[PDB]
Amino acid sequence: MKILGISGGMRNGSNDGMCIEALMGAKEMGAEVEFIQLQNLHIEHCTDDFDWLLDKMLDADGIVFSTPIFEKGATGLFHTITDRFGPRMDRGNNIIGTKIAEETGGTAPDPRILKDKVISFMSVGGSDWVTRTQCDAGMLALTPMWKVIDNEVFPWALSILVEDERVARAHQIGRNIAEAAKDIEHAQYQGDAGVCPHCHSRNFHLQDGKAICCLCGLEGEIHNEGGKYSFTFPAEQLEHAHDTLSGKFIHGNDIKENTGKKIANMQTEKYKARQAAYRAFITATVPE
Ligand SMILES: Cc1cc2nc3c(=O)[nH]c(=O)nc-3n(C[C@H](O)[C@H](O)[C@H](O)COP(=O)(O)O)c2cc1C
Repeated sequence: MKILGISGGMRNGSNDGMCIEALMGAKEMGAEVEFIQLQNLHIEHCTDDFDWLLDKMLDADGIVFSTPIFEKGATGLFHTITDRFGPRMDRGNNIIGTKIAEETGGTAPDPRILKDKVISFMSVGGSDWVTRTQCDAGMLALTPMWKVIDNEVFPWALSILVEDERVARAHQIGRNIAEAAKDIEHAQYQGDAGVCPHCHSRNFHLQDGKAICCLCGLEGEIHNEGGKYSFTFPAEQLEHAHDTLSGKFIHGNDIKENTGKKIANMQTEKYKARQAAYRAFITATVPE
């Protein structure tokens, strides 16, 4: 079993340490380990070393990703990696694509891409402003439907490398990812049970008559049973959940239909006239 550790913090900072401590626990379980420090990489925003990074992640049986917390969420770079997983790693599209390829004599895309995989996350912050990072982390796994093992948040963690019990927790997380990768099929989630019984998320978008889980997108109802929160949903919503094949197939077909509508709409005179007036009204300002 091959475990990859990734750190999005500063070189030789706390995320590196927690990540490496997780790698140590993974080796204790018998894993070969590798470490990638993202500050050594050049990665552009979704409109360069990304393909290299992706190849490394695809060669790993399990992944431990440690990210700083920026504004109560993961770093911009973590969000960029998530943006850029979209067109290459979506499990629905990759199943569709290799099916069309096999049936039309096309070229079989990369086998590694559809391989099952386990991943764990650690979010390390300076304070208690930490309420969005675990959902950001889940977002990265959601696209390829990698199986999350741990998804841990460390608040008040500037001095975490002298906090022995919290370092021991990174070590255990590394043991977990290693065991999980031994038998990916029977690997089991080890994290907080959360509120969403399906997602494990604690993040919700709330409107009248509809509570939406911010990770998996199930639409249902939030209950306050004396301060304890719970989340229910009609079972049929499971077909639409954003982290299932069924939900991804639906989502992708909606994108295809709506993209087709747009291409045709771009031919209309209404579209062309409005666009021409935008171009004539103003020119974009750029730095000299
Ligand atoms: C721009 C910026 C925003 C940050 N926002 C938060 C935050 O919202 N909550 C929090 O706990 N820490 C925040 N921090 C502190 C970082 O999480 C902290 O510096 C990081 O975990 C250090 O890790 P490193 O040692 O690996 O680099 C922020 C830091 C920076 C630079």
